[PDB]
Amino acid sequence: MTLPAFKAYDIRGRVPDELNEDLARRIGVALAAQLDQGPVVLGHDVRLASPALQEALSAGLRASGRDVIDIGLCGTEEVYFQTDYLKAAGGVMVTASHNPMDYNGMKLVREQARPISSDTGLFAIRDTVAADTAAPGEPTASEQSRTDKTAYLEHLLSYVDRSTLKPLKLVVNAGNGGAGLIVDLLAPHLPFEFVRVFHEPDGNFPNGIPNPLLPENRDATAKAVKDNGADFGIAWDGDFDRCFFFDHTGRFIEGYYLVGLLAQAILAKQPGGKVVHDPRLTWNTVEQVEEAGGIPVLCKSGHAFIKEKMRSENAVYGGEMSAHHYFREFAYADSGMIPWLLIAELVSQSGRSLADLVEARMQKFPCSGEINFKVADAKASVARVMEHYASLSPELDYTDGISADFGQWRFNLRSSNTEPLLRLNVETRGDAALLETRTQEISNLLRG
Ligand SMILES: O=P(O)(O)O[C@H]1O[C@H](CO)[C@@H](O)[C@H](O)[C@@H]1O
Ligand SMILES: [Mg+2]
Repeated sequence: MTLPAFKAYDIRGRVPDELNEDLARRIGVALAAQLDQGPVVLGHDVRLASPALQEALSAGLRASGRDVIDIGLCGTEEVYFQTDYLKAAGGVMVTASHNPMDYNGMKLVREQARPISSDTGLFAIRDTVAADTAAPGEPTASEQSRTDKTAYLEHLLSYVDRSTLKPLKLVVNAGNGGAGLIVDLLAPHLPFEFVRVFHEPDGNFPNGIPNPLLPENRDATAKAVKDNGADFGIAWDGDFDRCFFFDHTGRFIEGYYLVGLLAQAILAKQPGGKVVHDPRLTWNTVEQVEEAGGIPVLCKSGHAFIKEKMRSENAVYGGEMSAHHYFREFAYADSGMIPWLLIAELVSQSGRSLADLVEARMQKFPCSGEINFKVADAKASVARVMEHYASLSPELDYTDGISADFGQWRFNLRSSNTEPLLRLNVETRGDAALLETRTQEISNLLRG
């Protein structure tokens, strides 16, 4: 047995048996040993248990001679921004994301908010913690509280020309996570008319744990949009590093289409830039990026792959279909705030609704949505799919699972690196009927 809470990208488990204040304190001790010189930024989400896990992190860190910058209740992206902006040695965000009520977790970064993942420190942290039986030392460094968000808010606003913004009517749905705080601090500097839904942070989640992808949660933002004649609606996950868009009809916009949209928005800022994208769904992104004068860069999905690739390529923007958007100027980190500011600016400047901006693209490259299969034998199931399609001679690429291009349609089939699952994505060249028959044909094969 190894500590179950240590995953590929972060730490998450049930408190107290998979994650607790003792483990959190040991993690702080262990993280001090893994970072270069400098202070460590700490932050936490709205969960009731999160501050105590932060305080243990801080105690272990300061017992190890690390100055601690407590930035308080915040979104994950604030930890990334402050870690990089303040030139810290690293940062930890205590966040349970959309795990159950009795779960919590941490996301860890080193200098310039570079991810710490299982193969880049996180398992080395785990191994140290698992063998650490030492007595907790006492503090030999200080903790300072740094709640000023001015630098962060100014950074967010710098992505748009505020004189070109229109008084759009925007539904905002923090899901009782933490996004409402940042919306409200931005609001005085924006002309938008906000319709606030599930706005107050409440770690008891009276309206459900924040997760806009679940249909009942999706419909609350949809309803608010349609009922209020909003221009569009934005919903966030709890630590708001993910945002989700609803057009003026209340229709949720599948994340695939936000990648090409945001890339076109950004490439009008940065001519000729590179855009990193994942291989699950591609054709639209590639065409929208080239059409906007940029260069698309294919990259294995997963935030740490995306971020490393953006760095090596100097890519201005990176987008994943699963509602993750990374920005070079934002320390190559993801933000749940930059994207909607960019979209609001695009609608304001173009005179086009969010619906119109994506409508033709969704018709031209219709996609299945990511479809998950839990199966008895992932390898055997994947082979059953590949054998069935072999006689059609698809063009195959193994960048991230299997990508098979048949000409008028393609799919990607992946093993998740964060769950024991197979994940299917299918798209076609403007053919809804071929999309359905091929999705069902593949689905039946995987379920075989
Ligand atoms: O499909 P996987 O392996 O479970 O990866 C998912 O989690 C990553 C990190 O959040 C994301 O970066 C991925 O894009 C995806 O959301
Ligand atoms: Mg999140």
